[PDB]
This record gives sequence, structure tokens and C-alpha cells, in this order.
Amino acid sequence: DEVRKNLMDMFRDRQAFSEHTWKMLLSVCRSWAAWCKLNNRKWFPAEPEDVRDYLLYLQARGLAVKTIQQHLGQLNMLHRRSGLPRPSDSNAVSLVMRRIRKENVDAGERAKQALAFERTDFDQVRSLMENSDRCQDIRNLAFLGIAYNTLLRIAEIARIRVKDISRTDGGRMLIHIGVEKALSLGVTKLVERWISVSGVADDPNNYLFCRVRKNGVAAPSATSQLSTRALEGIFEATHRLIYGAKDDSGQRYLAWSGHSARVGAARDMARAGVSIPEIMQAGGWTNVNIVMNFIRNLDSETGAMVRLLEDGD
Amino acid sequence: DEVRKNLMDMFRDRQAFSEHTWKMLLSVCRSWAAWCKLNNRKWFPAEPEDVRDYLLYLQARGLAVKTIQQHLGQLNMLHRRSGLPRPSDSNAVSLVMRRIRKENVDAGERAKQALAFERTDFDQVRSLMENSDRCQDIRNLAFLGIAYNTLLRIAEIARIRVKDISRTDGGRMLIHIGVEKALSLGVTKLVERWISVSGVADDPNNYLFCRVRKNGVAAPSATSQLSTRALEGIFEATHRLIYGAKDDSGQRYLAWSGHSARVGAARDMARAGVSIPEIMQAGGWTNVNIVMNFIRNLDSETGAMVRLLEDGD
Amino acid sequence: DEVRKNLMDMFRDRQAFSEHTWKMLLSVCRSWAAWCKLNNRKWFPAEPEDVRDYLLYLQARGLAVKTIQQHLGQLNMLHRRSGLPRPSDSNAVSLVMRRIRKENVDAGERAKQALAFERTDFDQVRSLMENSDRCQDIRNLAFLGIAYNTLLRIAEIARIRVKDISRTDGGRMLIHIGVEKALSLGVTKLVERWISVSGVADDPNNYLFCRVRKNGVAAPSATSQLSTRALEGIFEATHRLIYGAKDDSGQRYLAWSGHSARVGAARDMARAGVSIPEIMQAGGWTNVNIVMNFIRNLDSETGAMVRLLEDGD
DNA sequence: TATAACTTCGTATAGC
DNA sequence: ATATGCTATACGAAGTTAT
DNA sequence: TATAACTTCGTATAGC
DNA sequence: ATATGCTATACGAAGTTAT
DNA sequence: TATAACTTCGTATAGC
DNA sequence: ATATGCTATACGAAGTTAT
Repeated sequence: DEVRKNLMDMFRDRQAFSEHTWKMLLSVCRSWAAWCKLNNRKWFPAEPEDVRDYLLYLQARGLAVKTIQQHLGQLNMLHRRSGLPRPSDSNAVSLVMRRIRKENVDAGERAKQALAFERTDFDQVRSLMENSDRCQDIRNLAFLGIAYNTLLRIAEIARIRVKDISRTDGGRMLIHIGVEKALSLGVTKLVERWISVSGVADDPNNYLFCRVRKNGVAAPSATSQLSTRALEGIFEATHRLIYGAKDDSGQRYLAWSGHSARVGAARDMARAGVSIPEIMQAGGWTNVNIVMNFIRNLDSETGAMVRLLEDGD
Repeated sequence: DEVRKNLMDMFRDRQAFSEHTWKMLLSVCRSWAAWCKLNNRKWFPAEPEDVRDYLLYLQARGLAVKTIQQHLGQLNMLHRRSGLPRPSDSNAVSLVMRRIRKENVDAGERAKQALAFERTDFDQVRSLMENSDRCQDIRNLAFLGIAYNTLLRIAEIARIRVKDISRTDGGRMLIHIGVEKALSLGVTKLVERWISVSGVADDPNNYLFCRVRKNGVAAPSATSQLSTRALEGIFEATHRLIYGAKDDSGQRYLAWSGHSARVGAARDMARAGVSIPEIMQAGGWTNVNIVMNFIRNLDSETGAMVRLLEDGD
Repeated sequence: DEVRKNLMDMFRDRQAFSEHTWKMLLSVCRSWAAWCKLNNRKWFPAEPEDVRDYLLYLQARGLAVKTIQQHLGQLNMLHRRSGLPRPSDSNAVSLVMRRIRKENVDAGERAKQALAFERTDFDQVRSLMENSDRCQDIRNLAFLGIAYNTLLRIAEIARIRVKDISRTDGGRMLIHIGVEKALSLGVTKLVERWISVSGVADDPNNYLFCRVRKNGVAAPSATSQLSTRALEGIFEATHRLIYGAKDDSGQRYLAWSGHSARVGAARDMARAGVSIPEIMQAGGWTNVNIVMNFIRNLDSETGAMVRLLEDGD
């Protein structure tokens, strides 16, 4: 680690890449480094046949193609940055990444996706929570409403500041995102409750969402945001609420997570006949391929042909 | 052939590729081989300037760019498989495939597409056949209904087994495909007739469609399916029924073929304002590019701007 | 120039490329040539490190990535044509084009787009012009109608010949384009006025639009078309009409231009829930990516989620 | 004449 | 999220008629 | 104290 | 049908307050 | 027998 | 606007039953 760490420390501007990206670079580098160590190989610069065997090593441990792509990519970076040929540009490496994929496009392994939080889900949760006078519930129900209505990422929701909210037609809220997002009358109402009870509106620089301790005492803040982990947890808790704990099969997506609402909303708009430009606008997509992929798991069956044949649309 | 044949025979696992693919590999190889023979050239490994002249040869005979791409691709495979450089990776080859295309993107030659079997077509055929008490007609009308309603390929339709059928809302049938496909009330009814008269439901392992000999006697079966050729022929016959024989201009798509219903349905859904996700779901597409291309010949003119301007939508 | 010019003069068939393309080739070549001159460098064949410094030179002067891509592309052509390696295929060149882009995808510089002429705009213009008895106004209002209704490019509109017009359902006009474009009842009416007053229908080979001099006297013609510059000017004038002159900030798109109607119409159809195939048909697009990009600036906010949640669609 | 109302051009840049 | 190729518009300015 | 209700982390992997 | 790059979430677990 | 109504095939080419 | 890979249909013709 230290070695991995201190060696790096350079790339002049940390700011050259994202903190999220520097994080992954380190993990990979640490990973690659331990391996090279154990197997007595040269860490940097990296030899292709070694990179190739390192990926195979990842594959042989059960890692996704996407995870392997990651380790490869960060490795490619180091080299590229430090002005050296890219492991990727190595017949050996090219070849493995190809062998590894086929192996699974064949194998039937495909990228997963968060368990959808759809309208039926939202409705049910409201049936259970709308009446609650518990701060936590008032907060979380508003959070889910926004998540579902706006399709924003948890990192976007967490950074909403009270000053980002305005009103539009019919008094619905308007949330400005670095883009503007409109809430329905009902979601606006839930958010207004969270707002009146919480106190966040006391300082417009206050983040719309904040902690609520066991006291049930809220703690508005313009400097600290609820972690994305916390937001994930609201999803999970809510899941638990209606379905009880999860089995220990150890696999992802057994409960709702941070993308559940973005996934579900997308599916809801698609199943409802909504057009691609509108869908794109609802979630802020700019690529048709990216959005169509994101909705790769439409879960209802729309019977466009039945409708057409029955002339009943 | 034999030489072409027996030399191949290897690729350890036939199963490595599809039977349809091994078929094309052989044809090409036979083609390439005869040419090399006649022109005294080395068949394997293949020399680029020779591959290049072999493609030009295909072009100079009237073959489509897609057919040339095929011969090239199989040739590329052999080499790749047998661990050798890909003719494709040869300046000479790269260059021709480029020259050859331009030559036609210019030339105005474009990929064809099956003659569409659309709702108007389906309706007309029903006007003619619905009343028939002829087994053949009861069968074929049900086949066309499924083909149009579901947009399934002929190879998918041919492998439907009676046990793949269930019911849904309003008693409409549900056909499970390795995905589920819902039929409208009317198509379900046509299929039910075919089912009651044919006897296929006697053994649930029975393929939904089967032969009907000159006797008019059906022959249900769980081991043998109607060939895709036969299904193509139903399309053709039906075409002939309403338009009489085809001219001997010798060109493809003069009558309906196996894709006519998939093509037509797609066009019908597109002309009707149906959204891309729904269209995608109706035909089981996952790529937006692939579906938009497939509907490259929308044949009605939708006047979205006229509708918008006339505020009459 | 002369040197640039006369050296070129070859490419056997001028017809090998478009006149618009030969125009750009010359400009670039003239540009590149002057630079090479000033900086004492070899014009042809071109050395990569020189090409690289020439692009940097363009960047260092404020030119768009698209403009740089152009100079690069024409340069690549010359070489390619004259059977030489492509500057593009040069580590140095590859690298700059990459550095230059990042520099702006980062920089926030993005391709611009013409100021939209949308339905609200069309309506307003009609409020102002419909009553006019001025030839110029009768002409221009019809031109804008066609531009908006059909989404055709100015070079397509300019080449419409009176003989390209037919009628359809309800007596709406049908304009055949090398494709057929239908006008609404109202736009057809505006065009009919322009037609009756102008005299163009006297010779069916007459271009639908023609000059109208200060006399107010039209000059129908089957040999000369209104320049695309003129059409651009109608857009500008009309803009000026409702907003007065433009500031001298010197930037593009301060007033309506030739693409304003194609842009606006597209946005209008998108905001209205119209499907992608229909949108594609309205503007004659065949690529989903190309159309989605073209509508990268949807300007209204459709609230598909609000509609869905309010069950009010 | 003077001028509108164009056309022609050349560099810059969007869109298929 | 993405590069590279050909063809189109953007627009100020200079040249052209028929007034 | 114990604890809820967080935050911080690190490996794994989805999505723009 | 498709590769490769950067940035985001997924989630168990270990650390942190204010009860 | 003759024949319909298939199946099998092989080259050509569309579609995922 | 775009190349390249694998798998499917297109269709005339020759072979196969059960009439």
C-alpha cells in the first residue's frame, strides 16, 4: 500500500482526475502490486504476459467482466500517464480481454442492475408511511418521492440545497440541479412536510436532507450532507419494512439500493408508452444507446401488437 | 469439396460455432478453393493480394456487399482460428473492401428487405380464409396471425411446442419463447381452431404446427418440425393466392417470405406512433440502431408536422 | 493561392468529390500553405510534427474543435489521395487531436446550434404578416411555413420546382423531394397565395421561390434559384422584424438562420411526445443517434414523471 | 444616382 | 461517455442589377 | 452504558 | 450483435456521536 | 402412377 | 454518415412419402 501509495503521489494535479477515480487507481494498484509480489513479478512498468495472467487471475476468482475491465483500465492509465505503452496495446492483453468476455457472453453472465422501485412500490410505501408522524419517516418518504419523481442519483439528491427549490405551475416544487426538476403536487406536499418539520429552510444554504438522530432531533446543515451510504440505507430499510430481512445468499440487489428509483421510474415511463426524448429528459440522458441499455429489463410486457390488432389501444 | 471438407474437419468442437455458421464456412471455402484452383493460387494459408483479387472477382460477378463481407469473414476466421494473420489485416484487403463499398454506396445498391405483410394484408387474407374449412387454410391463417402478432422469426415459430402456450387477460394465448408473447383475442381464436382440428394438443410436446398432406390429414409431432422452407412457402402461397404467380425477373422479394410479417408489423407499429421501447419489446430488439435500421423503409408517411400544425393530432 | 490552386487541379474527376468539399479543401490548403510559408515548413508532403503544430496554431487562435477537425481532414485527404500516409496516422497528430478535444470537453466549449424558429415563433410571425399585401411578405411567410412544416434544408427549399407540388387528403400540398412532404391546410394556403401572386406556376419548371425586386416585381425562373444566402436573410429579416437589430457581440445565432425552422420543429415534435420514428420521418433522418443529437437542446421540460404521478397525462 | 434585394465568396463550423 | 469523413449551413462583405 | 443513526472505507461493479 | 475510459453506486464492516 | 406437400441443400444475402 | 462477426432467412431445385 504505502509503496503503492507514495510511488503514485504525483500526477501533478490530483484535480487531473476525480477523487472517485484516484480511489479506484489505488485499489487496482494495490491489487496488482500484491499479486506481482506473491508471484514475483515486476510491478512497473508492467509486462503484458504478466498483465494477461493477472486478469486471468481475476477471472479465475469470480470477478465480473466489468471489474476486470476496471483493473485493466487503471493499469492502462498508469502506463499511459507515465508515458509508456498501454498494456492494452499488447497482443497478449488484447487477446485475453476477448477470451474472457466470450467466456461469459457465452457463460450467460451479464451485468446486474438494482432492484426497481416502481410506482406500485412507491404507492405501497406511502400507504404505510404517509400517516407517520415520525421525523425519520417524513424525511425518507420525501426522499423516495424525489428519487422516484426526479430519477436523480443519490449523490445529486444529497447535494440539493434548500435554495435550489422554486415553484411552478400549480405550486409544484422546482429543483435546480447544477437543469430543473419538477415535482408533482403530491411529492411537493411530502417534501414540504419534511421541510416544515425539519427546520432546514432556516438557512437556505442548508442541504434539503440531513441526519435525524435517535432523539428524533434533526440537524440541519449547509456544510455536511447525508452520505450516499445513508441514502442507500433508506432504500434498504424501506425494503426491509415491507419484506423483512434479506437471505444470506450474499448477492447484490436483494433489497432496494440507491438506483432502485431511477431504474423503476425509467421502466414505468417505458411501459407507459412514453417517448424516448421524454424519457431522456426525465432522467437527463443524452445518448439513446445509454438509455435503452439502462432500460434493458422492461418488466411488464406492453402488448403494442395486441393493442394494434384489437384496435383497442 | 472433399479436400475443402476433410481438411477442415477439426475446429475441435463443431459446437464451437453454429451449424448455420459451419455451413457458410464450407460454401465460402469451397468457393475460394475452386477459384484458387482455376487461377492457380495457394488456398491456405491465403495471400492477401489473392484474397483481394478473389473479392474483386465476387464483385465483378454481381454479388452484394453483404455476400462479399461474408466470404471475407469466413476467410478471416479460418486464418484466425488456425492462428494466422487475418486477410482482413492486410492493406490490400482493407483497401478493397473500402473500394468495393464506396463503389455501391455510390452505385445506389443497398440491402433489400422482404416484402411486408401488414395489417391490411392480414385483414385481406382473413377475408379470404377465415371461412375456409380446409385444414391447410385453418393452419396457415393461424400461422400468419402468430407471425404478424408476435413478429417471431420462422425458426422460432417452427419450434413452438403446444406446452409453450398459456392464457392471460381475457383468455388470450401466451406463447413462451425460450420471453412470453401475447396474442390478441382474434389471433388466439384462429390458433385455437388450428389446435382443435389438428390434434396437436394430444401430446403437449407436440409442435404447434405440423404437416398436412394432400389427404388433408394432419400429422402432429413432438420430434419433427415444419421446415423453415415450408413456412416460407405458406407466405409465398398466400401471396400467390391474392396476386397470382410471380414474374420471372428472377429477383428476391417478389412475393411474401419468412420476414414479411416481422417487417410489416414493425412498420405498422411505427406508422401508428408507437414508441421505440414498445416496438423493441414487440419484436424483442435490444439495440435501438438495429431496430431503426430494420424499419428503414417506413411506408406510409405520418404527417407529425401536419398533425402538430393542425393541432389536430 | 495560385500555387495552392494550380498544384491541386487534378484529382482527375472534380466530380470525385462535392463542389462544397473542393471549396473546403482549397481553403484549408491555402491556410496550411500560408502557415508553412511563414514558418518555413514543407507544405507537401506534410510532416506530422508540423501538422501537429499547425492544429495547435488553429486552437491557439480560438477555432472550434469542428474547424480544427476540418483542416485536419482535408489534410488527411490530400495525402490519402496522393497515395501517402495520413497525417492522422501519426502518433503526434493522433495525440494532439486528443489533447485539443479534452482541452474543451473540459473547457466547456460545445458545438453551437441555430436559434430555433418554433411554432410560437411561426404563429407570431403570421400574426404580423398574414394580412400583408406585400409580395415580399407573401413570399417569405410561405417560405417560413414550408421551412417549419417540412424541416427541409435551405438548399432543398431553394430547389423546389413548381412541378414538384401535388395535392393530397383535403387538398393539402405535397412536395416531392428528389421523398414527399405534406403541408397542413394553413401552410398550403400561404403557399397558394405566394403562387397565385408570384406567377411561378406559369412554367412548371419554375422554382417555387424567386427574387422580388424593390419594384415588388417578381421574377419567376426555371434556371435561377434564390441563393441559400437569400433564404438565410429572410430568417434574419424576420428576426429583425420582431426584435430589432442584433448586438455587435459578433457571435453566431443572435438571429434566426437557415436551420432555425428545422431545429425548432424538431423541438416542437419532441416536446409534444411524438415518437422517434415519426420525428425521424418528419425530418428525413435515418440515424437515431444523429436525430437525438440534433435535438440535444430540447427547450421546454416535459414533466413525463409529473404526468405519470398525477396520472394526469 | 442610390438603393433594395439580391448573388458571390471565403473562413468558420454544424450535421448527416 | 467516445473518432473520422464528407457535405451542409453561418455570416460579413464585396459585387450586381433594375430601379 | 448501549445504541441508533449515522460516516468512512475498501473491493466489486454498474452507468454515463 | 460489438471495445475502452472515467465516474458512479453496492454493500459489509469498522469507526463516531449524542443519546 | 402422379402428385401435393413437404424436406434437404447450396449459394446468396439480410439481421442481430 | 461509418467496419466486422456470427447467425438467420431467400429461394430454386432435387429428393421423399403417402397418397
